[PDB]
Amino acid sequence: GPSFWLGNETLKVPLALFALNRQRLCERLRKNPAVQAGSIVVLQGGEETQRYCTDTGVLFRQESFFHWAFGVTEPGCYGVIDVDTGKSTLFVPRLPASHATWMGKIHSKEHFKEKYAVDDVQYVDEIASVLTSQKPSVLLTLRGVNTDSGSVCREASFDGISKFEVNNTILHPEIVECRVFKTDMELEVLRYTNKISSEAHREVMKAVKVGMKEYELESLFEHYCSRGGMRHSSYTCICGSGENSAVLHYGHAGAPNDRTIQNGDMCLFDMGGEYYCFASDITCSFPANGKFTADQKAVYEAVLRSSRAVMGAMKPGVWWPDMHRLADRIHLEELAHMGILSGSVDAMVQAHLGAVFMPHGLGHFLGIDVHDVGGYPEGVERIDEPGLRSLRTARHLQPGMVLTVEPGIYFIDHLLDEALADPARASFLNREVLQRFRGFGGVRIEEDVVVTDSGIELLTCVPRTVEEIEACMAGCDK
Amino acid sequence: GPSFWLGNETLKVPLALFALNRQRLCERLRKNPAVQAGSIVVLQGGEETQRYCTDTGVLFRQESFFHWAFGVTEPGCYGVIDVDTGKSTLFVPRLPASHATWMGKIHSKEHFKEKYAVDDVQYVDEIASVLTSQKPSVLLTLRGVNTDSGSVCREASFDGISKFEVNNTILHPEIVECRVFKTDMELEVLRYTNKISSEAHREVMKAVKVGMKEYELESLFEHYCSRGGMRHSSYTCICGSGENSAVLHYGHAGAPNDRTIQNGDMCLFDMGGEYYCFASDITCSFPANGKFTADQKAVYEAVLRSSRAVMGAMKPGVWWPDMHRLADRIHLEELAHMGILSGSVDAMVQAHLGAVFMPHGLGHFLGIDVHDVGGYPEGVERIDEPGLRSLRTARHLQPGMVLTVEPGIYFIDHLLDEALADPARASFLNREVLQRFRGFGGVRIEEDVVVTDSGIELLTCVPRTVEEIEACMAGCDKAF
Ligand code: PRO
Ligand code: PRO
Ligand SMILES: [Cl-]
Ligand SMILES: [Mn+2]
Ligand SMILES: [Mn+2]
Ligand SMILES: [Mn+2]
Ligand SMILES: [Mn+2]
Ligand code: NA
Ligand code: NA
Ligand SMILES: [O-]
Ligand SMILES: [O-]
Repeated sequence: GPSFWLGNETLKVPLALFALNRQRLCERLRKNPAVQAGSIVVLQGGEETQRYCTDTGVLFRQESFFHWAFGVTEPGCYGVIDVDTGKSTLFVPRLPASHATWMGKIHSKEHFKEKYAVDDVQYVDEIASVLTSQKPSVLLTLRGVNTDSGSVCREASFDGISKFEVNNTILHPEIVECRVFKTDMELEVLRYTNKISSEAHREVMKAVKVGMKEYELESLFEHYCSRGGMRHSSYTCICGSGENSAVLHYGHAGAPNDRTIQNGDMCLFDMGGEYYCFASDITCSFPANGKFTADQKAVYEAVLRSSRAVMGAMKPGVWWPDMHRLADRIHLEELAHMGILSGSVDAMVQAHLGAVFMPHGLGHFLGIDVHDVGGYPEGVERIDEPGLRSLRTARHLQPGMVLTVEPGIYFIDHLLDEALADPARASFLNREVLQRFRGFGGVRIEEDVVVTDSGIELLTCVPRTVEEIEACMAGCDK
Repeated sequence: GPSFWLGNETLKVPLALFALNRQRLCERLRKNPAVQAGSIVVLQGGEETQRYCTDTGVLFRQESFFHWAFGVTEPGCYGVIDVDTGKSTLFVPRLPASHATWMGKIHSKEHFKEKYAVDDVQYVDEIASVLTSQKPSVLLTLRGVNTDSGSVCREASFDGISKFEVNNTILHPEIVECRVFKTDMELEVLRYTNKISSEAHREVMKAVKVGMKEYELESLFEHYCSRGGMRHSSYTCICGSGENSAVLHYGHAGAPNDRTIQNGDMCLFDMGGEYYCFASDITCSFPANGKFTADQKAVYEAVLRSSRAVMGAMKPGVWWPDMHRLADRIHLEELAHMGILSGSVDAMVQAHLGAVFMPHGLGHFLGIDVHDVGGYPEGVERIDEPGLRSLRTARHLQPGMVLTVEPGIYFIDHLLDEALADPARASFLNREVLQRFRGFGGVRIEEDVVVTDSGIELLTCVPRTVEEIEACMAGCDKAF
């Protein structure tokens, strides 16, 4: 069948990928006792937007659930799926003649049917008439809460929908659950996004020089990715140098990658391109001047140790919060070896000291969204403890899940000062040694992995050992 | 005073630029007989957004009026200006402690006061109390219609605003009129955006090779611009090759710069970086293989002729629609000299034949928005004729306006076929020559210019003659 392709060496993505997702969704819905015979899933695609009140167009990126189900890149569409038969219908805008002048060819409905390999295509203005003819029992629409943003998903609406029976509770948990488990076709796309993003990270490590602005490396990364067919990034590039490497989502408008990289700084670059709305998320940490100091090597190798320990322990049935605590324990052991900490590591763990150094979650589901859906389905509770409460899932691992593994150690003044004021934590901290690390920034090492039947598959391929990184930055051939 | 600067060779932009805009707005409002003593301008800044229901953040770019007045890059702010005194107060978010971990330093109010050179800084949740204490007569808020999008500007609102008298009609036309006329400080920024975008266009012409995808050149352009501190483009890059060069806003999600460039194609690349929310908009047209054919040279030089004629005629007092008609006439003359058209050019103009080949407006105001505000203030009407109806302004030129000059000639099948079906237009077209230009695409030559006291200043600096373009594509130093 047809494939999405941007030519050159970009990945050909079969539209069969989305057909399989529709089939999988129907199979889940058919097993749901609340689902009535003759139900139709109704999804509404994203629409074109502009900046504020201006006519400045924003490049359109499809809504993630709609993309998962249909792979459609055009704005203004709807898509429906008959649950009992799996039959798919795409609804496309009926365009005015002037579109031909300003926007491009006015494709026929048959063109879209062949392009997307759906069973039928109709115009958007006919959706009520078409659905009416199908005599559905109920329309299943999308409404639920995203557990990372707290936002409510926007349910489909069209002129005349009030004449139908509509259910907006059944679908969301079911389609979320399908998205949690990646098909082999989806994994192929995630291997490509990781390949290109990994290559771009390597080019960035080779290019970094003292005196550059952080945004120069954002620029280079996005150039490499967009040359590889990625018009979008998965999230705003985080290019933190020096003390900014301790700022977890650095790079947003309020802190816009505008610092000059100085000799002796650590760099923490968290960047990932997006291909056909599939994410990647990779973090590389390294010295700006290409040579780890003793202190930098010690912190860096501590995070390398926890990274490797977590990846090695991951397999079906492992509880993700246990991986987070494993990383905590390793960091505390290493910080104790360094002399930053003293005492019983068991006692440090009881006092939640790990969270002073890693305040974020160990890692998260990744897919069509970088912080992918389904981390906290009904029955899965957030753990109300430092560090763990920031975990984006408390689930047990199963084959087909895709996770980031991103331990880090940071020296964050307000967390350190808090710990130093607390007699339950202060006795573990050696102020005279810690002082040397004030302003160090931080290290994060982030890999993307897939859970397999017996372990994991690593998607990411960047230099990771101190020797590998220094060789890469020194411009060595291999 | 303080400046916005992204280091290296980027432009230092004094925050005095925005103080001058606030002063100009106050001066204009003080002269407005309907403005009450003790009025305060109240603007609401943009807020950060995410993709749909996800937590995927969208890089925040400030709302344009708020930017014009304050230059503030942070989301979630408000800004007020006392009309009678000119005193400015910025309201910033009161951030949670966790911001320090995830987002960065929690800057003090004094930090923002020094950064933006405003008179006072307060937290946003205190806006009702602060304004109550100042005892304003009226709050002047922003509401009006953008004449390019048809959208209504978002009026400021805050909890407790219902306790104040609010006027939402006075401000919009006045602040729009201030934006229409660029200060010398604003022109410095527009010169920088044009410099970097021009250089990026030159790099693209030097790099293009037959066999590339259009999006590879979009990628190169944005790389050059972002290396120069332009994190955003002014609009989505239009990289049309072959027949796609006849599609005016090609490059959007539905037609995403995904064609392979072929030998013999013309390229039409309309791209412009944005620096600190100031736009650029430049179009370069050239042969993909670096050598104009005779047919390509003829079409290209027709548009070069109208470009230069319009630039030569522009000065204060000139009616912009007259410039559009001048370009139409030149295109028709040259298409006749090429043998594509025959008969009386005067008759062709009466039949609106120019619009078949240039269906869009000659050019538009440019500023903080690429299609800048104020093209159609009250009393200025849109002309209901082919081509002219797409003009984004029907104003007379005055010093300080910034305009694009962007004539083009395209071979658009449904427009050509309409003309051939119309007895009033069909006889002018010579099908035996025209057939050769089906699928040609088109040529557009777009310069950014400033209206001066007596003429124009050209901002754009790219190769324009056939000889200059072929030299650029052959890798010649720009000085040559
Ligand atoms: O937001 C998160 O979960 C991870 C933590 C480090 C940056 N991204
Ligand atoms: O929208 C406009 O007015 C111009 C016409 C060509 C592309 N941009
Ligand atoms: Cl013809
Ligand atoms: Mn990351
Ligand atoms: Mn991540
Ligand atoms: Mn343009
Ligand atoms: Mn333009
Ligand atoms: Na293992
Ligand atoms: Na070239
Ligand atoms: O991350
Ligand atoms: O343009």
